[PDB]
Amino acid sequence: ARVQPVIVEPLAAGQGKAIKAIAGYSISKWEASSDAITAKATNAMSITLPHELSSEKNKELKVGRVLLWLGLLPSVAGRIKACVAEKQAQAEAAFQVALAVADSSKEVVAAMYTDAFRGATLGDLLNLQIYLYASEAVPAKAVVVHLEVEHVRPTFDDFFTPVYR
Amino acid sequence: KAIKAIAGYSISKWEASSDAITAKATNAMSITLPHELSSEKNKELKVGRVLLWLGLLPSVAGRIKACVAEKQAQAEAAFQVALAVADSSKEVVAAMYTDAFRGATLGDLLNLQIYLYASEAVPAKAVVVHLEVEHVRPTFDDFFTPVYR
Amino acid sequence: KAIKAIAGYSISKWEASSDAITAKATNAMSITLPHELSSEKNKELKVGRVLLWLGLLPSVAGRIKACVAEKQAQAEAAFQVALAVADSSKEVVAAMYTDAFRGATLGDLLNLQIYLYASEAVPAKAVVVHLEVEHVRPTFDDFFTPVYR
Amino acid sequence: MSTSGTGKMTRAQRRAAARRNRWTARVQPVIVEPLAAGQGKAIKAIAGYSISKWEASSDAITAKATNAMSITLPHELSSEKNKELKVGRVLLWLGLLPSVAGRIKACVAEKQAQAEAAFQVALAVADSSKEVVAAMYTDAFRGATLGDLLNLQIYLYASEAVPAKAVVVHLEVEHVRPTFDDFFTPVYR
Amino acid sequence: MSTSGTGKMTRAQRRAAARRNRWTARVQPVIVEPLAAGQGKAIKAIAGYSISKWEASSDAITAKATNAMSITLPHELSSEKNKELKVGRVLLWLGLLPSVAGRIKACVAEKQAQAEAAFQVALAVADSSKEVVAAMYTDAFRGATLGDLLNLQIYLYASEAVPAKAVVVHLEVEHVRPTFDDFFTPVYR
Ligand SMILES: [Mg+2]
Ligand SMILES: [Mg+2]
Ligand SMILES: [Mg+2]
Repeated sequence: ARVQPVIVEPLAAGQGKAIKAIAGYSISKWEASSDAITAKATNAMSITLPHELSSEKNKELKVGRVLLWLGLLPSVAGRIKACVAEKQAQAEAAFQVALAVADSSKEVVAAMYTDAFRGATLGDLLNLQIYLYASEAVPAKAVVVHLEVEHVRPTFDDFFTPVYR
Repeated sequence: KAIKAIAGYSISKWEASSDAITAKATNAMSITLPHELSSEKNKELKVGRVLLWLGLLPSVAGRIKACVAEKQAQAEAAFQVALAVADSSKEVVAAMYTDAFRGATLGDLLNLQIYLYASEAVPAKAVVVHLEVEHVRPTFDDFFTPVYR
Repeated sequence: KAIKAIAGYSISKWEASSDAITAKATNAMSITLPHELSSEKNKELKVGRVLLWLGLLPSVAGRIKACVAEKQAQAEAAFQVALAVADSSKEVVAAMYTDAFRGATLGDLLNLQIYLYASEAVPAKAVVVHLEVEHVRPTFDDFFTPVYR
Repeated sequence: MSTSGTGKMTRAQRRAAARRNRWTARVQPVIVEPLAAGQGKAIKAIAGYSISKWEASSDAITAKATNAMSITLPHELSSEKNKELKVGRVLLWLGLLPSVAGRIKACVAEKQAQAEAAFQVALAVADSSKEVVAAMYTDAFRGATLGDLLNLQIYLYASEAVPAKAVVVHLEVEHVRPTFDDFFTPVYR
Repeated sequence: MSTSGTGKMTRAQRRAAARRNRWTARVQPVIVEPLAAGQGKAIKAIAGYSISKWEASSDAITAKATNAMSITLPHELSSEKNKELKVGRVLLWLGLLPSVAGRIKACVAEKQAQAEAAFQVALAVADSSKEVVAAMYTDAFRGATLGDLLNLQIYLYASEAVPAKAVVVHLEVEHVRPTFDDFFTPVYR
């Protein structure tokens, strides 16, 4: 097996890494803006689900792959880790058991919850939480977390509603 | 007895809370476009037929109306050029702007307010209004974002 | 000139008697679901398009309306987000929730009341309201129960 | 002619004869994709093999000391019929609090006489300093009374003394799938 | 026999029968070549698409603050006929002085209300700490009034306050090629 004279090509921020979505399963995302966090402590917000898909019609949907990355000001105070688990009794307890976790010391500050939630009611999420810890204390809105999720298309974008009932 | 959208066309809707108003007078409000589509990218998308209707408290004043037209210099005059209008006196409290805007920059509308008149003065968040708008679905719709940022 | 249901879809209807109410105010009522389908079994069934209409004494107060939405925090505000509404002033005293709920746990609705407003205060059992709802027909429908209990 | 050897007007060209020169084989370029958290890989178990996992809460560890804990299984597989069951490759990893004091490691070997000595001999070792906080006991323990394991503790060391329940640790273990999973129970008892 | 299994005199040999053992697939060796400055890659534009580039000199930036600058195009493409032109994938990178105070980053998003907020949302981000001081807005802005862009500033942050013209920044942008490039002008005016 003769060696392969290869060459790692340089990757520049935001390059490649295209992430195809699955069939029928449409992906929709958004974000919750951080609330001030103390030093080393870890807050948690119930799922900031968007009203767009609050209808019991679509709220009673299912999911699959679910991303989670974050945007922090350039003036990022040290480092922070983030994740999500089942309405964790103990706050920090979440980090002791999530499949993924975005970190600020990682080239790619994001977490991929690969199938770990596959087949769960779109509503089933609100009884979930997002946990974020910080090295040194810090303000709110100081960071934004991006819940990037995929699931399915319902029966509405499809059309408008009742002209004359 | 239902309704349908178009080919490769999404119908993005949402509402905007009313700001209290005076009686007989008619206010206006530039469009509270949804961030998700505020990207010059899709902000420069094509629209289709679109409609506006309005949910309002039951306990509400005299029958009033509302429409939408180009950034109208005269708030009241916007109702003389309005293509369709959501009347309260009518059994249909909504207006259908079919082919009226069919084919326009999703960011066009911005330079175009919405007009509302009232018989009796009335409170804020006293009534909402929804905008079911046809527009071509964009790209990302079905695929994640590069983790590499 | 009639109407039709859907494939393998049943339309279960029934009414709920009104509890007297005050004028201008609007009450609410979680859903009086039919026992026959209160079984978590079918209680976790799929719904279709659904409508509400209302029979009421002839001799009744000022024209009033009514709708239905998620367990609304604000009784009155439920009418701003209502998908369709049964108005008395209209020639059609009913609301069509076509594809509005199409596809939802038959037990979902439970966590979702119904709203009614009135011009003049009014008696109890003073008016009923029927709910014609599309939902997939379940199983047992056509076969007895094991005598062996 | 060769590369973009398309110009205008005439222009001859000649080379030279020798014993070649360039390398024998030729190049291939690539692009290492940037992977995010959890994208990794949770290799599927094998034939008729189940992967039973579960965690055990930590014990207040001290300065540079290292504790141990006879690991015990859950009631299900705690059947004499299943106790004498066989195991496959198995791994341990650990979830812990974000705010961590120093870096630390952990492994597993036969009910060690010396607790620290474990780290001098275990096949793999879940290191915190490493990107992969886990150890793979592939074939390391393949084949063994699904009870054998009991007598055989797990070892954990810490640079900075630390609290209990300060961290858990999961054990994804390959073992032959039982039979309960399927069929119900004899109505006639 | 197998590897160098060529010796002298007799010497029998036997093995054993079981369920194999070694991994299923086999190995491949490689050699990452060391690349120098600029060897990288300047991917060519696409079909009927031009890549117009140019830079903008910096503004005296402060402590940890981050400025912004409505970016404007050059007179050529500044035609109403070309203004309503479409764009493709586009990137920004930056050339700066060698003697640099601290490390810093920069991006671009719709005329942000909050200047710092930009970094919480942009698709890519030219980071100094990174080996690649640039961001790729592939399809990120594909399709858009070659004027739209105007209303949409660019953001830059610095760890250590700093002078103006302290650094430039180029913007290689894909956009449909115009028609001027070719034909001359109507002699008859
Ligand atoms: Mg009339
Ligand atoms: Mg034995
Ligand atoms: Mg334009």
